[PDB]
Amino acid sequence: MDVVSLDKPFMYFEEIDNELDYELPYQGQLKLLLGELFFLSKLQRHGILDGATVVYIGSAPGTHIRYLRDHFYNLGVIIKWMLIDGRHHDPILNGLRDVTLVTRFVDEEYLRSIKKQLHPSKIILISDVRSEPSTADLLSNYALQNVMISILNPVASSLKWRCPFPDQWIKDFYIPHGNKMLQPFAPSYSAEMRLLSIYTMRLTRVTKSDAVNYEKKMYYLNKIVRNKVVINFDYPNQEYDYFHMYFMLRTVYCNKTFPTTKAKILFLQQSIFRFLNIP
Ligand SMILES: Nc1ncnc2c1c(C#Cc1cnc3ccccc3c1)cn2[C@@H]1O[C@H](CSCC[C@H](N)C(=O)O)[C@@H](O)[C@H]1O
Repeated sequence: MDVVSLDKPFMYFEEIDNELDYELPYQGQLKLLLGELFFLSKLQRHGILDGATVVYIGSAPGTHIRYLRDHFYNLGVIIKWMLIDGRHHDPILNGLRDVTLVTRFVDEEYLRSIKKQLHPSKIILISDVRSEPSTADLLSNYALQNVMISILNPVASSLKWRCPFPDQWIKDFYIPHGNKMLQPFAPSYSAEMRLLSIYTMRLTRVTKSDAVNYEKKMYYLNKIVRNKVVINFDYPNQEYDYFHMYFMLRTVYCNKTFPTTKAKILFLQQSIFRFLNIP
């Protein structure tokens, strides 16, 4: 891995500054865990996480969700979880009074009913629904996610967001405004990000040129940037994905006090890796 000296990783898609012509055990739960720890910790910093209800759609099996709860439960943050998926969840999510497990595929009619029963409590939406997928599969998925937002009207949302490839384009479509969070420990050449939005919902047109810009920017990220060793980075592992993870984890709150910031991140990573069974 070519060596590089960095002050900070790319945290959002907008920060990628170059492009290139495209050509771990249970790493997926680690990717989801970090991005949802990042998203929800940002909400905690804005003081809006607390007293909210997290509605997670497409949450199965959702092993990592157990860590997310226990984290905020041990911080004393009052959160109710509603996990809705047609597939069965990981049994490790059983027996938690503040976690509601719902076995159901969501449609417009059912989003209306859960809004009725949760209203007027703050809703935080996390969607990871997926129906390899075609561009029509994605367009329907993103349509459904817009429908989640227009009905549930969450105070914030994290949405699965991967632009359709330019050579499989169909039509321009619309997605919410928000910050496109980059995911460490994503698959080697995935172009998926998490659309993070805090609502104070204006839709944005996505064009075939955007798809080209996504494809080239994310390829440069996956081919060049993520294959670097950050030699100035004071950490047991200096591979970029760990440098990236380190900057996400420093936004996380802990009840425990640590002598240094590096000590905190090391503790959190050990905790996350141990629960996810990662050496
Ligand atoms: N509507 C929904 N509501 C809830 N969950 C849904 C869906 C859905 C769909 C659909 C669909 C497909 N064709 C249609 C055709 C016509 C009309 C309507 C149609 C709807 C998929 N999912 C779940 O998304 C997860 C992705 S992996 C998450 C992994 C998870 N993030 C983790 O922690 O591991 C899977 O578990 C999957 O079961």
